[PDB]
Amino acid sequence: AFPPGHFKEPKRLYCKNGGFFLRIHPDGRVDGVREKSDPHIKLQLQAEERGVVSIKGVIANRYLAMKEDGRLLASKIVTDECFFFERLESNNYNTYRSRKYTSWYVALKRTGQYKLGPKTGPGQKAILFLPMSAK
Repeated sequence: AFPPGHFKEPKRLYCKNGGFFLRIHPDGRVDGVREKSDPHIKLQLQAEERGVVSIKGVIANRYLAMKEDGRLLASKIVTDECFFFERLESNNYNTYRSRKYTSWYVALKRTGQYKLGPKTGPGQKAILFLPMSAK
C-alpha cells in the first residue's frame, strides 16, 4: 500500500509504453504526451478507500473515467466509473484497474491514444504508469 504522502502533492504519471505522460485535457480528452512541461499532465490522486483512487486533471478540473465500452474520458462529476484499484507491480510501475469494469486497465497505446478497456490486460506495457513529482 502507498503511504499518505502519495496523496499530498500532485503527480505526473509516466507510461512505459512510449514514454507518454497521462494527460487529462480541459476539452475532455484523455491521452498521452511526451512533453513534461505540458500543463495538463499534472494530476491529483485521491484515495476513495484503501487501494482505490480517483485521478483528477488539476488544470482540466475533470476526473478520469472509464466507460462501459472501454473509452477513457475526463468527467466533470465524480461517478462510479472514476475509481481505480492502484497497485504497485514488481517492475516498480503501477497499474490502475477499473473498480467497475474489473478486467480493464487505464492504458495508453504506443501512438499516444488511450487503449480501449477490452484490449488491455496484465503484462502489457500499455497499462504501466510511474507516478512522479509534478514540480
